[PDB]
Amino acid sequence: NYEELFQTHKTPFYLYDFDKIKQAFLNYKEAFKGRKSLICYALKANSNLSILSLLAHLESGADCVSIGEIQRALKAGIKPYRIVFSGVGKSAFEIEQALKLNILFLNVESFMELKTIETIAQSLGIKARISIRINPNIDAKTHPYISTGLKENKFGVGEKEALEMFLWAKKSAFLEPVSVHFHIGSQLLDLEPIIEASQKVAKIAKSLIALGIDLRFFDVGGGIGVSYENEETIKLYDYAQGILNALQGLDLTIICEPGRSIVAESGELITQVLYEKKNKRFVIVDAGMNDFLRPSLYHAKHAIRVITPSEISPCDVVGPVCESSDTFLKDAHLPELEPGDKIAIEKVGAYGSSMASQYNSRPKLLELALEDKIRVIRKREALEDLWRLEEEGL
Amino acid sequence: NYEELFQTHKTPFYLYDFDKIKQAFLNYKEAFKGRKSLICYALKANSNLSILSLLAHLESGADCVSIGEIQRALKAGIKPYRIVFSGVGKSAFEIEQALKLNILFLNVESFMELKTIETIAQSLGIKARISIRINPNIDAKTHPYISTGLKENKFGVGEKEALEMFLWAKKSAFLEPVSVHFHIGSQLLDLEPIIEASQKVAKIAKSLIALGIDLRFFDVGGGIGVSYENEETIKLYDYAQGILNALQGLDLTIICEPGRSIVAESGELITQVLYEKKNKRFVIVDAGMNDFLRPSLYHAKHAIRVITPSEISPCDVVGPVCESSDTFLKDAHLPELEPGDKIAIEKVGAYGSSMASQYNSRPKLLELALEDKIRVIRKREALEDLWRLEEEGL
Ligand SMILES: Cc1ncc(COP(=O)(O)O)c(C[NH2+]CCCC[C@H](N)C(=O)O)c1O
Ligand SMILES: Cc1ncc(COP(=O)(O)O)c(C[NH2+]CCCC[C@H](N)C(=O)O)c1O
Repeated sequence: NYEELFQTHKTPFYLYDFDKIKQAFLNYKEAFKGRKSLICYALKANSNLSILSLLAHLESGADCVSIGEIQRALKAGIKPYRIVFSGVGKSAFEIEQALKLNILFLNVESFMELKTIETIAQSLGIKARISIRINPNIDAKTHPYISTGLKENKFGVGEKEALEMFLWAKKSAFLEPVSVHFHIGSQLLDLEPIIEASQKVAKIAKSLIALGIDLRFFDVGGGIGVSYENEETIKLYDYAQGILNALQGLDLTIICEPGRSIVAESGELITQVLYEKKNKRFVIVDAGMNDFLRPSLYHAKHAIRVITPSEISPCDVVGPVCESSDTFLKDAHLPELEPGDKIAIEKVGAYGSSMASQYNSRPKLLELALEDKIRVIRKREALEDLWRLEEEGL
Repeated sequence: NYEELFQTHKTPFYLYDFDKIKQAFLNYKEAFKGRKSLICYALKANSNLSILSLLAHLESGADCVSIGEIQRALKAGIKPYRIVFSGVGKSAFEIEQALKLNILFLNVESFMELKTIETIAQSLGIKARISIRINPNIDAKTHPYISTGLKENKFGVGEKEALEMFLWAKKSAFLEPVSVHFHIGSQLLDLEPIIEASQKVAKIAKSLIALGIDLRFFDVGGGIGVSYENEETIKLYDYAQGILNALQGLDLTIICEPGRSIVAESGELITQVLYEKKNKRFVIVDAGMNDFLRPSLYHAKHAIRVITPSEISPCDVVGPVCESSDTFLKDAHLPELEPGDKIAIEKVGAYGSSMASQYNSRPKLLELALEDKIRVIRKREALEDLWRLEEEGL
């Protein structure tokens, strides 16, 4: 139905097949039937109000890392008691606001954060439910930038320190430790590191309960990778089976914070061809690194599919921005295209538009959704929106 | 005067010493007195309306890469005849709009772009002034992402193809080739590659004039690096001397498109300390990769200076965003700091806030300027501005 679409909407834009979002979520929801579980969608992947609303209708939870994400989630209909707040840098304002919104719990990453939360909870006269993120010091075997389970990283804390922090939250009248948490990385293709982390944390948890800490949740975070380059993906059946075995003897509600695996595939970046240039061939498209940062930031390769029915040769698919990092795919293989032909960059639903900028003074793109029905879920930015907040200073 | 400042403004924010911008510009303006020259500030570095206005009062020009940047420049007071438009991906809309705004010239990067411009100029009944960017196939010796002078890159075209394109623009009644241009890279510390490029392009230019092409400008682009890590910088006296010698026998107006070297130093990212965390020490600050992308994108190291008068040890300075790439400086050395202490990340005036995003749902920062006088040049974004264009879809 691309024809009606290209007639009423100009490129480049993000297009989301919502069914894939609803099905991916439903798979996590059912992968855990033999137990009580909560699937907290990691907003950082994609926080569009419309998609969050779709997830809310499915009674989804939300893994937030800022007051901004918590506000989005609540505004989209997600129940506060299904909202978890992570973050190594939550500010007093964010802490206070979260406590007043009655979310599930604050996942603390430092002892100083725990003391900060206590002071704020105390002034508000409430007992703050908290979870503690531990760094099981395990290599997730992914890209260094999205690998977070090693001791080298700023996320979570070691076992000894965690044990101390927990005891501390127990004694406090303004803290209530109710959960253990861990997240070793993103875009993970190997299930061993995850399982190893589950066992180690299940051990510390068992230890925690013996010390009086009343745990009610076991949070494994997110991290399951998608098939960007046709690689084999960690099956949910094996994932769940692994975590259930790692939790032997622990009657706790399992929590998953999937992000990428929920929205990646449903989103695609539709962009039009502007020029073809020639030893090497360059296919200049109207979308750029400001719209899609993954390739340059992580050297990520997303598939490129021609949408317009039209001699296949090697070519670099590039955008309009003035930098060399602005090329979507090096040595790609496509048929000769002409000005106006449309192509789609695949699996850009996660960390796609959420990391997008206005670099080179390019307005943020139009975002469309398909619900079987094409509707706008984010209007395109006007040129004037780029400098709206700079006008008074002029 | 940091005290009055921290009393009326909350962190994190960008602070610009405008004098440094005015002096850096004046240095380029005078580095070429023995010749006619035009300094076209590359907006991509920093397009804030206030700074562009300051540059306009100094009769500065503008190197733009989008209609958005051209509009900003014009709105800030830059004369259209001092505006040059580069870009490998200009769309028909941008081309048409530029031609109607009477800018200096369009710097074309492909033969198909040249034909596209011709068709549009023809329909508007005007003779479009154009410049042609050539790829002198020279390694600028910088970071691959900002290195653009190799044949491997999508910028410019080889000599043979350029010669053909020029002849083509000469014959056309809707094109008027008036300039040759080249830009081999950014953050360049070695003056040899630049000079080598100047000589080669000066040769092709001399050749062009012999073929009837009436050249009036010689554009060397930008690219001069700054001292991020106390390295030696290419002096302007040597830069100018080199280009003048490379231009022997060519009476042309020299054009420079400096960006970084104009604004880098004048801007600083003031951020407050939230927590300290401990084998390794982590200094958690309230600014993040969404606000300053350079470290993660280019592995760039900007100096970190403590602003608050307050045992120096090794520590990773990190932001609040959920990613490992979100650390400003690895193994930095700073005194023990406490919640509330202020620090400034140096030389972030270029490609700082212009590549900033709202990732993790964090509003764009407040930008302040000093004019000896502290005034806001960009109001901070409200939480609601993050999802303003998503509300109707909800
Ligand atoms: C605490 C916590 N929970 C869940 C996730 C979401 O993981 P995922 O999307 O299911 O893999 C995270 C992950 N945080 C960082 C993800 C960085 C990805 C990067 N921007 C990219 O690949 O583009 C988390 O921290
Ligand atoms: C055509 C053209 N003219 C001038 C410049 C500006 O160069 P500079 O700031 O004086 O070095 C450019 C450069 N374009 C790409 C710069 C990328 C820098 C990167 N975002 C970073 O270092 O953060 C140009 O293309």
